[PDB]
Amino acid sequence: TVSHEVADCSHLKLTQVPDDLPTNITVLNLTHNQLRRLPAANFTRYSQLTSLDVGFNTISKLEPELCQKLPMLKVLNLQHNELSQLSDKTFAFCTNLTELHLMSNSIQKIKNNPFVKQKNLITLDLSHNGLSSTKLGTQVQLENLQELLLSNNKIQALKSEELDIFANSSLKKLELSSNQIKEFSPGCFHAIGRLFGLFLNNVQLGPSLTEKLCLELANTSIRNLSLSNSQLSTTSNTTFLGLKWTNLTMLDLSYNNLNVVGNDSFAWLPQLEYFFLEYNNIQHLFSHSLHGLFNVRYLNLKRSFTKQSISLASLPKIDDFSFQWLKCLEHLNMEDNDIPGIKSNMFTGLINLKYLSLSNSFTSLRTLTNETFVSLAHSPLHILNLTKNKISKIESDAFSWLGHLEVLDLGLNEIGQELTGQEWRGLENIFEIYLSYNKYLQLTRNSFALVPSLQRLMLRRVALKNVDSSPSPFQPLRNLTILDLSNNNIANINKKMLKGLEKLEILDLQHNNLARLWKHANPGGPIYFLKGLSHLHILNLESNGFDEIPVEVFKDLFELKIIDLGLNNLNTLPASVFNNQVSLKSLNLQKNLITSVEKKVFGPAFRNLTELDMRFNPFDCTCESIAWFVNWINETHTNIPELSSHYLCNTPPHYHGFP
Amino acid sequence: TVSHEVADCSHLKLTQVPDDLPTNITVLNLTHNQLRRLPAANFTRYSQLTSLDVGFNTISKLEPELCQKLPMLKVLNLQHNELSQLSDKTFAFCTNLTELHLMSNSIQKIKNNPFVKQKNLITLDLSHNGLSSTKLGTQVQLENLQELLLSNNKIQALKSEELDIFANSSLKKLELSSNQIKEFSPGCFHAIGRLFGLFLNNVQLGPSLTEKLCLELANTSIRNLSLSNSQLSTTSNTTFLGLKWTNLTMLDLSYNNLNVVGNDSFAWLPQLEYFFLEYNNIQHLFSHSLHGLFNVRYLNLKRSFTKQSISLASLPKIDDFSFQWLKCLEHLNMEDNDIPGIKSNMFTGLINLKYLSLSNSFTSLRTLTNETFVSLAHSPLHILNLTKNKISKIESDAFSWLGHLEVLDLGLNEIGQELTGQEWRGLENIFEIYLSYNKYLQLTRNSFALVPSLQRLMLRRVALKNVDSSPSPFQPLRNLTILDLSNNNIANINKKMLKGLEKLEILDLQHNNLARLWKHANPGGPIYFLKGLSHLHILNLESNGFDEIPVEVFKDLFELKIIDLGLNNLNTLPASVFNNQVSLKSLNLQKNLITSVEKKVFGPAFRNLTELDMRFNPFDCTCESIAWFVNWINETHTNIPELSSHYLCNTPPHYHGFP
RNA sequence: CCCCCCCCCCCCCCCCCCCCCCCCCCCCCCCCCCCCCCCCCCCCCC
Repeated sequence: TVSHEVADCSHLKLTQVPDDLPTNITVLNLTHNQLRRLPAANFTRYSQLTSLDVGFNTISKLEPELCQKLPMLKVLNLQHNELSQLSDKTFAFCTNLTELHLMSNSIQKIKNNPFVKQKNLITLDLSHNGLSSTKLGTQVQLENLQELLLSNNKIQALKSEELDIFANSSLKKLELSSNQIKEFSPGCFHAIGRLFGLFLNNVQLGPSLTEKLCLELANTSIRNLSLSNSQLSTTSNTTFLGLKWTNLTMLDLSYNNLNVVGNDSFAWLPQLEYFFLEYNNIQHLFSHSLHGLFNVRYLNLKRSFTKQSISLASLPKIDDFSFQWLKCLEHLNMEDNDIPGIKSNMFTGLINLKYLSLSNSFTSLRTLTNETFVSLAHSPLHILNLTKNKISKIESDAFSWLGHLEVLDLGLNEIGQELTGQEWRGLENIFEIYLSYNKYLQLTRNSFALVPSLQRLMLRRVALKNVDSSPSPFQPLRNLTILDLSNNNIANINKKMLKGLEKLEILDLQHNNLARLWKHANPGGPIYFLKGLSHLHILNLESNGFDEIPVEVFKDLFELKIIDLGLNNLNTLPASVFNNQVSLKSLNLQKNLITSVEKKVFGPAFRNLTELDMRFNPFDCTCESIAWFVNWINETHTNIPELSSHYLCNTPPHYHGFP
Repeated sequence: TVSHEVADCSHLKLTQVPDDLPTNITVLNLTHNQLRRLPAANFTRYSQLTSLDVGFNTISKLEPELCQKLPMLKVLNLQHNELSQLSDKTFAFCTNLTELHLMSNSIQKIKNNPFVKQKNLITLDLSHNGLSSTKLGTQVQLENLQELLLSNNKIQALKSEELDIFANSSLKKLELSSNQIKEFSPGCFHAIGRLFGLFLNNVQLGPSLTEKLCLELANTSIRNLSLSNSQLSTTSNTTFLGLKWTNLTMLDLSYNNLNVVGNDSFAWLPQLEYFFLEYNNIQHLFSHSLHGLFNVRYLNLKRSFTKQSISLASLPKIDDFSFQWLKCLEHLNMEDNDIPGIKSNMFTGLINLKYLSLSNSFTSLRTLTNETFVSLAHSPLHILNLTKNKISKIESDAFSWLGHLEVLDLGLNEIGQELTGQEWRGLENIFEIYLSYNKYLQLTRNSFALVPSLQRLMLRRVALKNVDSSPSPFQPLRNLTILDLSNNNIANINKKMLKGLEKLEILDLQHNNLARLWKHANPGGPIYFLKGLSHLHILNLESNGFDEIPVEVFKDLFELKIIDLGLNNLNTLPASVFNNQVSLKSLNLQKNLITSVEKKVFGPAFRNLTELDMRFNPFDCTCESIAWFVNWINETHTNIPELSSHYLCNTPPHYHGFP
């Protein structure tokens, strides 16, 4: 049991408490053990404990003397025990506890008054118990109790007198999840002095019982009310009438299989700010369905509509001016839906929208016409997600109405076209554009001429074509910092492609075909496309098939810190190639054909590093090529993973396999 | 001008005849030179010449004294000269010549009698001349002349008196190709004593002029008659009436753009044995169209039918019982056609067929039903070709009627199915089966159980599946000698796949994935699937990705002569692996990772060879690994191509690039 | 004999990620052949 400040005995197969520990220990963890009983005679030495986790054990019963030896104990964790018997003296001397977790204790019934003797308890948990009533005592106690759990119990009814013991208690979290509760008594929730949160998740209520609960919850200080997986199939206008007299701010209806949402149902929630309806089966949405929610600031509709069926083609249709009431909506999630498309008035009325997500939200939004996003003209949208919508074509002025757009994601689509440059018109504040994993893209001389403020440009695995045009397509991108052109099988690159991009920091060119551009036999000479990038930090050149590196390629990367050259065919490197890399930190040369590591080339590179990866290289165990390398390895501070497992010699055969 | 027995001066830019040659030279070749004139005063030394080729020169005129110095001259080759003037004395002293080629001499008119003085001439050529008449003299000469060319001339008519000089001459080949001849005179061909062959290729005759020619050719000893590219658009029953009185055996109508073949047209050729109709545009074939050809032994119909057109879908249709008259047909070529398919009576009546080719002959023969080849039941067919017919499915008993089939070719198709084994039923005499370049094949335990006599089996690039069944699919193939399983990406092979195939000689397994089966870390041990093949001769294992070879793999290949292991990842080979290869002749190890060549492993292999290919290997210039190799290279007889260009050292760097 | 609670260990299935090897298709470049066209120089014939 290793212990420097806290003691851990997780999965150590301990049966009895250890007797050799420092006296000043604060936390004693004995989880996942086989302690049948816990005598208090062995806790004389341990008198400074604050947290005592004895969960996941076979403890049957305890004794009052246990708390005598722990006067400063604050956490008494008894998760998943066999403690099914409680008495007044069980927690008598214990009064400074701030947590008492008793989950899966198989407690049947609270007998008289076990929790009276403590008053500073903050959190109490009784989940996975056999309790059938919520009574926890006779008189009033647990004044400072903030949260209480009763989930996974056998409670069938809630009586007012059962919770009368909390007449002066502020319950910030009252869990009643997974309870077979079907009856509500008048004034049951009014017994609690300060009620802030309810969680009736996985409780089969139904519209009638939900309406009764809403009526019973009227005129209280409730703040959060979650009804997840409540089997709330249908909603009526009077279902949430009782919530009018409250100040509810967060509501949840997730996984309720809500077949139809009623008309003007949520008119009684003027103070609602957070709304959750994900994973539902709404078939039709009415214009006045969302009436009265003019204060919500967060709406979640992930998979909130019914999925398409070939039997009837029942596509969930959203009526026009549906969101005209959500004036204060600022975050809208609508992923994993099957909406037929965007109409001329689908998003009208959203005057505060800031984040709209439509990932996999449409059955087939193949063409982005200039009138597709007309409804978002008055929405100051900043981040728009359109991934996995099977978009195949983008027309001119597609995003003309999104003047405030900053982040645009069009990846994971089938966008196949040529960027004429007018597709991005109207994006005066765009910063990041994602176009990776498309069908095919064809760049022109003015593909990005209308987005001079762009900073990120991801074009990974998009089959780039005509990137070697005489005018560089990235010339207008003066503020570009991150550029990704990987997995495009790029073959020809002009030497002026990256000219003028002094602010470029991360450049990815892995999984391309640029071997010919660096060979000295290339007609016209080697292509030096890595000149002037004084601010380059991360350079990735994996799987480019390079056979030789010209001497003056890295002559300008003074601020380079991470350089990747793995999976190439490098065999020999010219001397004085890493002198300019005075701030290098990580070097990657795995799976190459390097045989000699000399201080002529790797000297300045290995001046001071943090990572080094040259694992799968056929090194040569010779005094003129490996002596300096092993001498540097002997005394250094750089981290070399798998140094003795993969840095192996191949030649000569006398030293074949020798590290 | 190198010369050991004959003299060659081809493209040597010679202007005058050389004067330093052996006297006993027999052949003097001066082709492609710039000899303006050929004086006979320089031929005093050369008196033993037999063949004198002065073709492709600028010779203008000759003198009779030239033949005086060459009494034993037999070939006087004067191809492509400016000799446009002839006289009686030009070929006076020349009498022992057996060949006189005068093509492209720009001869306008034969004046009086230039060919009288010789009588032993055999071959005479006058192609590409400006002759307008066939007169070659006044009296009769050239008694022993066997062939004569008049192609590419300016002849417009053929008169009987023009060829009267051959009253006692046997012309075995009379070329009149590319002649604008439009008039035929009576008795023109009867002047020649023995006429055996005519070649009117590329002569625009037409049906009427063709009929006139046939009438004029009646009652002669003609044997071959070719009318290739004669613009014979249409044929009538009376077109070839005149050929009845002859004994014609070979006829040609190739490239005639024959739109329609007449009914009962060829009834006048009872002795025809060879028939050519390739590259025609026949649209409809009648049942009685081929009547009277009961003696033809070779029919060619390559692209003899019109191609399909989307405008009208005019697929060339063949009437039933079309070939019922060709009783003696033994070789039928019908490639590059667009026949809709095979009917129930397409090939009925062919009782002597031995070779049927249907490569790219059908528009879409997708399914080979059991009734597809019903017409071939009575044909003793031996070789059948069905390549490039886009066959996609084969049913049971497809080849049940082909009991005499020996070679079957089904490659270059889209055959995708699983071989249940009944597809080959009825092939009791099959020897070779070609199935390469199909869509996908799935083998079972009894895929080839009905073909025990098979000897060749090509399955190259067919995407073989389930080849690793517990019963080897090749078990019934006891007589199998050549097996091809390359380019199938085979991954798993059982050790008993080739058990019982002692007669296997050529085995191909290149472009597969068998690296795991030979690694010593493979669960269950390495797979020794090359045991018992004592008669194996050619072994091909290219691009299998092998990393190590178990010692006892080649312990049984005593008769192995050619072994291929290139394009693999071999780095080191265990000692005593090539001892059993006592009859090895060719070793291939190119593009591997071999670094050391030691006599422990390569000793017995290099005992006596003819070829060695270890070019693109990273050798190691060390006294313990390359000294024996270079010593063996210094004194040996094996052919090592590109020894000084690609056998280069890579390590140590002091000897980097040194051969 | 029954219903539950753990700790340890051994298997089965599914999903995700990564590595090795290989095939097919396509892209970039180079080389070797065949055909056609153009241009330049020189030598002849009518």
